[PDB]
Amino acid sequence: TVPDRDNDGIPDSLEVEGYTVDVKNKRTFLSPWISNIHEKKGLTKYKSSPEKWSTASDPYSDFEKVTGRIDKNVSPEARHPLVAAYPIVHVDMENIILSKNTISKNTSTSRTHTSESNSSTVAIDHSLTWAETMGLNTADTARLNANIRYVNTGTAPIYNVLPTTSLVLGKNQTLATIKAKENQLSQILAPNNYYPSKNLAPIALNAQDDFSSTPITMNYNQFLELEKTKQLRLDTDQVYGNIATYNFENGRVRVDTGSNWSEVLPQIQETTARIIFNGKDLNLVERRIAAVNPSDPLETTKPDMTLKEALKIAFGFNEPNGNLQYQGKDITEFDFNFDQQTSQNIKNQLAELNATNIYTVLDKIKLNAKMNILIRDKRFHYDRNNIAVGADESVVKEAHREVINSSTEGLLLNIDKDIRKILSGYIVEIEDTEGLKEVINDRYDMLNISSLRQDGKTFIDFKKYNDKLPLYISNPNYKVNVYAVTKENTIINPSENGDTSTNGIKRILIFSKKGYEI
Amino acid sequence: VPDRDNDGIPDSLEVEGYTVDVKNKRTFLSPWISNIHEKKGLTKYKSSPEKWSTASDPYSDFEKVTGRIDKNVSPEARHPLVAAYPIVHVDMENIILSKNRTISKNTSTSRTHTSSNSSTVAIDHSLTWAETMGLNTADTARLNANIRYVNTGTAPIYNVLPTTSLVLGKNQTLATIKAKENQLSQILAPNNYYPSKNLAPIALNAQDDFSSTPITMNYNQFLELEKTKQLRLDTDQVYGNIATYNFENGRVRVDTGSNWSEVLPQIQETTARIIFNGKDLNLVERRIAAVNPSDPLETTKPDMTLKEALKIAFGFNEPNGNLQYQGKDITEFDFNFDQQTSQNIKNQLAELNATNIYTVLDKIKLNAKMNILIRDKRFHYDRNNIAVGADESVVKEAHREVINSSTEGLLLNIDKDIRKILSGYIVEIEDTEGLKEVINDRYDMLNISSLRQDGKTFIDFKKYNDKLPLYISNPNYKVNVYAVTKENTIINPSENGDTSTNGIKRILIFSKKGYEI
Ligand SMILES: [Ca+2]
Ligand SMILES: [Ca+2]
Ligand SMILES: [Ca+2]
Ligand SMILES: [Ca+2]
Repeated sequence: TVPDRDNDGIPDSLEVEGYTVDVKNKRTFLSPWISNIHEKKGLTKYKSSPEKWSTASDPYSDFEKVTGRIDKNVSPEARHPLVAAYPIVHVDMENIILSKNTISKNTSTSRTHTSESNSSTVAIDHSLTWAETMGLNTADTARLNANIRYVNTGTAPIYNVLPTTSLVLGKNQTLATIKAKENQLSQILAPNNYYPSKNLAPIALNAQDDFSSTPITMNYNQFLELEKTKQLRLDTDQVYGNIATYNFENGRVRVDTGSNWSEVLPQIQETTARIIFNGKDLNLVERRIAAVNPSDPLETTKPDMTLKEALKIAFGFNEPNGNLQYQGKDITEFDFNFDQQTSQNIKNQLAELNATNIYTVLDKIKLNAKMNILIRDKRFHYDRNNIAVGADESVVKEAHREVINSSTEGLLLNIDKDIRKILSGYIVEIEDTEGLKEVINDRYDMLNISSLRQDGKTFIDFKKYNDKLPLYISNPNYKVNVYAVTKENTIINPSENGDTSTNGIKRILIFSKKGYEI
Repeated sequence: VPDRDNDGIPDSLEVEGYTVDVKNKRTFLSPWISNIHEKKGLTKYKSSPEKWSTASDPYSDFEKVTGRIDKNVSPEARHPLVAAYPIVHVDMENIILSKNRTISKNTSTSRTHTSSNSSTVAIDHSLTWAETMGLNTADTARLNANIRYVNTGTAPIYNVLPTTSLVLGKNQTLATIKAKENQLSQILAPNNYYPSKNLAPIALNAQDDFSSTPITMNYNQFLELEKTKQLRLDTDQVYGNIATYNFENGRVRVDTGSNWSEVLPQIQETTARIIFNGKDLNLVERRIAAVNPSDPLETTKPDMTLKEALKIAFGFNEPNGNLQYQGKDITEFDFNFDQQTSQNIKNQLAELNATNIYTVLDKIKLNAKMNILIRDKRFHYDRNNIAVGADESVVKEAHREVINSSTEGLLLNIDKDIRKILSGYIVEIEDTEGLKEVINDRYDMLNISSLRQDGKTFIDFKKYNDKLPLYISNPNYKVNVYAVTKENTIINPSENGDTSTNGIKRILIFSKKGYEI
């Protein structure tokens, strides 16, 4: 006799008005919101669409979510019916091995995003000719082998199936594509996880795998483009598999063949506001929240969502002092970016709000469906793929204030883990009492001089590239300078005319002490 | 309560007028109330009480207006009188040529429509082809291009992908691309590209779908191609199965019972078709449910006037009771009809005793199978109804916004859509008496206008100079910039051996003295 239009578990009125799940005597109770009681217990005030089995358009009912009768791998924040539960899989390549039909360097992959499937970008180690180390003429062709592992940075787990990925050497130069492995992993890939696990062995990338008798080649021009722009791109799709559903009778999560991720994903993308936020580790985290779509009755059945409330339920912002903030960071320490559509909309709101600064009317900005929003730490500069590649000199400098130990063999400093993410290496030089300068590790591939102690502190080794001897300063009246190189300022390859000196580098003074001071 | 077509909405509501409205937070299918629904900015819906889908498409009248539908269906197809279906054509980004010393040029494609979906690519003419490749009378060139699929319709295709053949000349077919079956686990929604514009395109290698035989091209053929520098891409309508809405949990699952190849024919026989190039200058095709007198079941559909169609199919509105599209009055557009449709409207214009269709617009009845072509009057078009040029005044006005000018070039703010009928610019310097020294004086040295990431056009002088700024012997010498419309651009050397820009139709776009810059 109770109204349950969408036929989940929650009665209409409850969803529209506000509700919450509460355990009393070891038993759960789906109660309506009661400020007296539920506010003190610190439960969450949920609210969903009485006409949508899943407000977020995902394979989990608003009931299964809030109630916990769901696959335990669905991310916490996505237990809220306004937060979408779907997977986000991209490929992480750890290192490459090059050779002619040899060399090997480490590679850092980071997930990317541009204003327009999940794509990741690989950065190959430029520090310590490639063409020489291998013996390459304009007639030879190089082969490619790399180690990779799939990464789920979403809010839902995938099971039976694994995505298709392609390795791209430019704008479209596809070197090899990894087939959509049918069911070669009954093992699960859950949110914030690597397959294969970190403690296990990586996946070997050896050939465009439709016929294992054909390696990944790369003619001399291709190879050179790779050397020129030490970087590959991994474009992964959304060919995830079946969804694991909860059986109300025995509570078993089994991989249902009826529910498939490709039946759902399209709907999610069309009825949610996408927000990407790099507050945790400068990594781009993407979340989707359910927003009203004015021209859609069914989507107007969804609760009204404000930008401020989205940030709280999606990424974890809170107001300890009435002031909104992440982890000790006021919302002002971040930067909002929108596509044209959202841009105009937000502007039209700020218009009808008579407000000039969006940071004040944050709880008054309405999120619609299909909105794309980008929040990123205001301290850093960002590239094409929205990756932290630098910062202001006042920032980078300040990041090296704590000088633990000064030595003629190196420096021991305590550096923010945030800042050290944007540094490419260090440059050491000697400055005579009057004018004379002279770089020691004077190579683009020899900035590789900083080691990270597992006790938080960073160590800068001077004598690394200086023939294993400390600084022989025959005159204790000179200066010892240590500059820093940001990813954006760094050179990864000799210029047009094979120049390999720091002479052409933008550096930031970090440490400048005379000889009698060390 | 009657409901013959059995689609949730009752007979009377559909016949007389209804609207879906959200109350507290629930959808209510309400009978249209003149006063209280109008103020709320709601739309007055009508449909056929005897058609589960008035438009004949695979979505019920009820599903459409209630929002209980694959959210990938176009908004205007949310209205029961606007057909929801896919429109797939192939767009080629660039090709490269060689012999079984390789010319790699960029291409531009436009979906065409003359009196199955088809497009037309144009190969870049800007820097001999037959000589750059040592091609002999008994040689053969191989074709290698990059393409993606475009959905310009109002509904998504899912599993399947259309058969499509590349063609040189009138019927010289160089290659045909298979109709991949269920290999496409991705989605092609309306107004989208496949694959996305941040993933590599699709490769055009083999001439057939199985044999590893490259796309070949004999000598005479390669010449023909060099002479016209354009190819045709014909695509069929073999789309996949259809995504259906499950009321039980709201899941959109691809139904293997319902297939677009069973629906399209119906839509095509029960709708009036309107092509309108207003938005972006491209050919946008829409279908509206129109009455078919000979057909009872079809007479069951709401009467449709031309004026109303434009309102619900494209976005036309009446600010001052005057029909218009985003500022441009309805009078600024062409009306073209196939011989059938023409006669019909000529009749109605007699029974109304009017000679100007622009007046009696709201009294013009649309029937099923009508074909209408509405294009912006300001632009010049070709045989395929593609925007190929403009009136000088329009072209000039589009450049009248100079953000900056110097000796290196111009930084203008040109309409991103207008700049689709300009192949390039001719730069020249003028003597105080009248000498004319053209800087980039070659037919294939016109591509000096790039586009910045902030959407501002920049014309580069240093490009086809000596990579040096523009030097002027006298601050009184005028600096001229001309625009070259597609219709007026040359893609090959002239009769003699002339590659100069002398006989090119140029529109003046800039002309400030040396000291006025
Ligand atoms: Ca319910
Ligand atoms: Ca619900
Ligand atoms: Ca009915
Ligand atoms: Ca009906």
